[PDB]
Amino acid sequence: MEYQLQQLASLTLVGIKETYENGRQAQQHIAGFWQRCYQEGVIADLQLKNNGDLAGILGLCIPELDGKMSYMIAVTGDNSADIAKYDVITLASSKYMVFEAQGAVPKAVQQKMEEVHHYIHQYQANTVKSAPFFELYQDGDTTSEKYITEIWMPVKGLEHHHHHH
Ligand SMILES: c1ccc([P+](c2ccccc2)(c2ccccc2)c2ccccc2)cc1
Repeated sequence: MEYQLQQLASLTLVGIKETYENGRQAQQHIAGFWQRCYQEGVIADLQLKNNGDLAGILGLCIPELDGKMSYMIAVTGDNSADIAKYDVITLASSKYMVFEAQGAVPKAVQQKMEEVHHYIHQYQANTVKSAPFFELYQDGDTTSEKYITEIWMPVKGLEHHHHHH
């Protein structure tokens, strides 16, 4: 599989986090979650705050300690007072395998996620199950078959993997 290595410093994310019973239960609600954020003007409002640390809007899957799975729609931002009643997290510094899903959203992203899922099975010691992974949506027509969604999977010690020696 094709991917790029990237590294991020610690970042401040601003948005809204919801929590679902698990990873599968989330998949049916995450679509509705996006829809509500658009409808209520949350996406438009968050886009104003995007400081461009990451270029686009994020959908982060955050694991919870009780097995639940949260999803956060967010942008990279900063200034606290204007941050207001949004949810805020610090995304801890990490290296990433960054994959590209080209095609109309969400189908292309769903299909690429399945492929990524199968691919990283072989990197058990390098993936970070406790760290958030995310989709990054740049500006563009998400219904275009040329549209690219990025999928960021955090990793540690990947240079030690025997496949790279
Ligand atoms: C709990 C939460 C997330 C993952 P995973 C993963 C998939 C396959 C093999 C090992 C790990 C994942 C990846 C893509 C979609 C869904 C779940 C995962 C999480 C963070 C970083 C790397 C891998 C696993 C368990």
